[PDB]
Amino acid sequence: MIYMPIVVAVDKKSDRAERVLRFAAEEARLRGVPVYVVHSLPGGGRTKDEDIIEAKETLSWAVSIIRKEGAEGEEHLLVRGKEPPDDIVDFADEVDAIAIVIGIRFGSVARDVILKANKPVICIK
Amino acid sequence: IYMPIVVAVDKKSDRAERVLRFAAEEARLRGVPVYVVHSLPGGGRTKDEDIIEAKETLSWAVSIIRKEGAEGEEHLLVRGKEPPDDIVDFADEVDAIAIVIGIRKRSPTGKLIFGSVARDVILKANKPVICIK
Ligand SMILES: Nc1ncnc2c1ncn2[C@H]1C[C@H](O)[C@@H](COP(=O)(O)O)O1
Repeated sequence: MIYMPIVVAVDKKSDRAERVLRFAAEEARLRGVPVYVVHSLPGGGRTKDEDIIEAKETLSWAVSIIRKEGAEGEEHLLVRGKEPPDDIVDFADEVDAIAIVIGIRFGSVARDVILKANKPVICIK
Repeated sequence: IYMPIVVAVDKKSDRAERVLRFAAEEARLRGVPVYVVHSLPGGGRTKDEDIIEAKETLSWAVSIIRKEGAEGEEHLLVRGKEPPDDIVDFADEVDAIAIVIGIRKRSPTGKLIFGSVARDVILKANKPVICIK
């Protein structure tokens, strides 16, 4: 009932995101836990409704990948007055993640997640 | 053929142990071995002292891996190469599922800082890199 999920941070649909998702799904599957797929937006006046729609499509796509890979997945759109890396890091701590999976190209978001996470961070090319 | 977990270690510490423990669990879960690697420049830069210390760390590290219910292998790399490149090339050579590495390193004042070898490994690796604090 109480598991430690794999947290995967997704920005957009891409081949890199798929690779990140498939690695995450294999971890989750091996450990018997779900994957939590996260996308962060600033909210407040900074977030349009158009932004929420695209994020939701990306997340819906991401979770379909996880599931197709034989893992349980859940979508979490974070709209919290935060920037992505703090959101990802705070989220991972809030759900007691086993690890955070992110794509790298570092990239600004990735470097702050690497440096600030209190969890293992798994970097996928 | 298996794809091993590769884990890089420098010195014996409670931190290196956290890295080994995570690497060992990855390996357990996947039914693969852990390859413990340590890199040394060789030639004029490496003293016998460094070899002996390297070998003692590797042995200690394999033991931690084994204690955690995984198989370990010691791989001391002495190739005239800089450590990030050694680690990255080795992981490609062995077709690792992932590299596990400690991203913090002690500065000369005793304070842990973001390691530059670890940083370079994360940036250069072709394999997934699992970053442990
Ligand atoms: N806004 C937002 N929400 C969720 N996940 C994100 C966001 N921006 C980037 N990312 C993820 C996408 C990659 O997996 C990783 C690298 O971002 P990089 O910018 O290349 O460092 O961070």
